[PDB]
Amino acid sequence: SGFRKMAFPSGKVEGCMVQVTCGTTTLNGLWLDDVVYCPRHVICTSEDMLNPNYEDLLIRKSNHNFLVQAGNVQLRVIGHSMQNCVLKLKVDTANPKTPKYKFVRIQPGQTFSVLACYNGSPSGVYQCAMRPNFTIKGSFLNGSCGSVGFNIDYDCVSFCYMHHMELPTGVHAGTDLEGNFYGPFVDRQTAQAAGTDTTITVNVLAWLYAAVINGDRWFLNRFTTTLNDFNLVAMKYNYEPLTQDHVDILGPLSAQTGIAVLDMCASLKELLQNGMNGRTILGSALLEDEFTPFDVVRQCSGVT
Amino acid sequence: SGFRKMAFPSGKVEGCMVQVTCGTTTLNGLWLDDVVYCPRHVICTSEDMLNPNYEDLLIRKSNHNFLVQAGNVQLRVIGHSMQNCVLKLKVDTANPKTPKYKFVRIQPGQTFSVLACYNGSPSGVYQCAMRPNFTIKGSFLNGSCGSVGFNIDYDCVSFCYMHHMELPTGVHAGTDLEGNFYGPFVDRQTAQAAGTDTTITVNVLAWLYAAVINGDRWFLNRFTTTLNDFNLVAMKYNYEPLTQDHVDILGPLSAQTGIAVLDMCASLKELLQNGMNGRTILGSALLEDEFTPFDVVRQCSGVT
Ligand SMILES: *CC(=O)N(c1ccccc1)[C@H]1C=CS(=O)(=O)C1
Ligand SMILES: *CC(=O)N(c1ccccc1)[C@H]1C=CS(=O)(=O)C1
Repeated sequence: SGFRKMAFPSGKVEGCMVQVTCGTTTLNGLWLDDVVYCPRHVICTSEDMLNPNYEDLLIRKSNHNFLVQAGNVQLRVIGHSMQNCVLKLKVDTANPKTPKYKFVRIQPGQTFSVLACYNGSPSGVYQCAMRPNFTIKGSFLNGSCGSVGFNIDYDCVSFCYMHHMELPTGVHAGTDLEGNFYGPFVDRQTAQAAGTDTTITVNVLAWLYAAVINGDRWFLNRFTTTLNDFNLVAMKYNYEPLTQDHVDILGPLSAQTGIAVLDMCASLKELLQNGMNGRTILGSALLEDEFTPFDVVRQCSGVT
Repeated sequence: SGFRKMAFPSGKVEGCMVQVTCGTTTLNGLWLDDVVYCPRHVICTSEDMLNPNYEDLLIRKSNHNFLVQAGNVQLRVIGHSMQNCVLKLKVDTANPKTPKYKFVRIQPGQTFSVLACYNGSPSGVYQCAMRPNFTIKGSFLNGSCGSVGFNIDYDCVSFCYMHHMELPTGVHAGTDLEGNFYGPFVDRQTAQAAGTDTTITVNVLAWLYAAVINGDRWFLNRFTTTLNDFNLVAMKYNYEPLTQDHVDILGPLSAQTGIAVLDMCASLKELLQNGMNGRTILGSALLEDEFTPFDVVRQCSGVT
């Protein structure tokens, strides 16, 4: 019993974290097979970052300008290419610690673990979601760029995020591992505001299901609702609209707890309209939206 | 910027997690050098757990009754001893992945990362504190025992906790790695209630310092207080009394933010007496007490 905000073990990803230096700039890189992936702004000064032309800046760079250090041993760079907003550095040695891995572009609402790294040395690990405004609420200082987001399916590391920007509001933007940014963000120090940070309605329902299971049941009510009725309340409270797809995904938890998805929606509705009244659900004073249905099932069944 | 509940990388500890089977019982073990550490209740059925005499139960066991599996390779057991509430299984092979390590008995209020394991396979990792009632608020199912708590100082893993019991209230009890339980708990399925779960006042102040730094400042006030005055409020609200030692420890954060420890105490006092008024500090609707002063400094300076 007990429900915690829980990250995948980072061991498999600690073994891929290297230091990438280009001139004065030193951020983190991901060494998989004979390729090291890092943010392309490694080639930039903080002065370049106001309006960089990466194609032009890159012409001036050579294989030998990119210094890749894995622990206290340097890797020889035998090729470099720009894909979108990441560089791919081909090294002469394949990473002996390369796990099974895929690159996956995640959807908003999806969760992943982040290994925070400075100088290719991991500092800590926490769990995150891709917000519906394509930001993430991270913890990232200077030198934390090229830190990666991942999920783990038994032995296979699916990489979903590489860290790039901190918006003036202190929320975080970044790319998949094909270097395509999540949302309309660009590796440029410009006016970049995030849209409405809406609550991930399905994840809140999952997390309510997790509470019931883990003993916290005060918030169960006699009422039910419809999708259309519940959504009018969701809209008002800047909650993501709930679809039949979201309901289907909550079926397992529905079945396990024998509480209908729409009964639990009616529970949430009342929590939105009436608040918590100074009470707590799973040691939290607000409605947590960074646990997927899949995250609850996993933690409540104990998958390794 | 941004402040997250952050665990140490678990890589160094993933490499010490093995499966320990004795008869039908299979929990997790910690393989360091040529010794595998596990909870002594591995020798028990769930029927033994009502009133076990471990000395007597252990006489019936031999080196060959203890089956230790590291991945898909079995380790040969050449000796076994009981220390307090843990078994130490001497194996013929030393763990090639043994990091630098110490065993440390932590104090209440101190934080540590937990790698949750089932069948010696890590499932996830989260950050915890030793509560002032010598419980921890974990996430642990059946087979999660012998999961370990640790801190990491650069390369040295200090192990502070091995998981043993879930109290009828769904909070968790366990030992240091010398097998001595935190608090008055015993590896016996008996009436065991936790005492008053008080709030770790120093950690709340640290976490308030973390907020100020990270942009959240609404809760700063014009008022200051004394230690004796603040403590009368702490007592009322079941908060741990603040000492000159706690103040001294908050000096670095005091100095960095140029907010006096007693000014910040006056800030907290008002939050206790007036609540948050539907507002949030670092994305949390209540006062978080599972970040040490040291945890804030580390995350706000980016130690690896
Ligand atoms: C993204 C990041 O953390 N860094 C950065 C800053 C400007 C341009 C590229 C990368 C830091 C990486 C190391 S640093 O101290 O040079 C700045
Ligand atoms: C502590 C724990 O998780 N387990 C346990 C239960 C009873 C006695 C000793 C250990 C589980 C370990 C594997 S299990 O399924 O046999 C029970």
